Amino acid sequence: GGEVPIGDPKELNGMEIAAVYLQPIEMEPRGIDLAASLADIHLEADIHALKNNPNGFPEGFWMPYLTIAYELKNTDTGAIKRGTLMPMVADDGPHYGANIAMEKDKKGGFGVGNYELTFYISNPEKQGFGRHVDEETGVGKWFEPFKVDYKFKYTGTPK
Amino acid sequence: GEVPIGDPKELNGMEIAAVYLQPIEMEPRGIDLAASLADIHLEADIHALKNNPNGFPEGFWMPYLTIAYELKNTDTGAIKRGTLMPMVADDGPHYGANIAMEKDKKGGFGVGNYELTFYISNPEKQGFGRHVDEETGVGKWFEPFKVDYKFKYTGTPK
Ligand SMILES: [Cu+2]
Ligand SMILES: [Cu+2]
Repeated sequence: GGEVPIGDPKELNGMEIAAVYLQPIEMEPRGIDLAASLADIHLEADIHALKNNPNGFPEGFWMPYLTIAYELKNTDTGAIKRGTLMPMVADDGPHYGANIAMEKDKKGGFGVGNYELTFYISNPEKQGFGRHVDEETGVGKWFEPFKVDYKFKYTGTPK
Repeated sequence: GEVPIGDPKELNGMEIAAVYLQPIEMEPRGIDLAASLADIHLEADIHALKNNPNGFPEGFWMPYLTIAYELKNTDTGAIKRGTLMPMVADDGPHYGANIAMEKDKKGGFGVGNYELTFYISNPEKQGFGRHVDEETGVGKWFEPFKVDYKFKYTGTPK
């Protein structure tokens, strides 16, 4: 396989937010995500700090402890599935990801076609990650929860 | 600013350094010791080295670590333990905790010679995953470990 971009990256809320997919990945620990042989893609959100990030993250750093829900809709068939992307690390660094059955899903029409993808992103405080707020070392308030949308044509597992 | 604690350690693909500074105010409230009750903010500064074996780019903050500390005054014999919590300041993410020194009601945590230990477990304990396929996979995570520092605490810098 290879790494396929999904729509255009957004710059929002002090972050660059891109979506990509690749071949299904084998992940440890076993059992917390869909096994590679049962999936058709690995969906990733690639989210890093912009310059002048208002929450203290240096430019280029991965944004950790985000809650990222996704909804994937085939607009041709109407099929919809949702889940949460989980934090993990690959050889090129940390990301948020999930293995997803597409052609292999028999409970809907998740075959080749036109898709709408939405990420629903909540800030790190939802997971109990802290921020300094004192004058001397403090940072700005976190963004409120938000959505980003992408449209893309799915043409099959990277093969 | 920040006072260095002993000398940094390089292990398991990470640079592990300790510093302290004046107490800070953290949100959300009710988790970190309140600034007025504390004498220092202790930080563990943990970043990837070159060729990190778990795929983290050089210089990246190492996230999802579980970290406890033990602080021992070697002059008095006083020892306290706690947990460092992940948070972000104006100089980026770290693991930190406000700590009562002079203001600790138990006594024995004043100006003096100290030993500081961190007990660190890997991100998989908090459910963080790793790719293990041939193309994009990375090696196994470190077993829980400790690292030790010696320093002189010269009093609260607040
Ligand atoms: Cu992944
Ligand atoms: Cu802190």
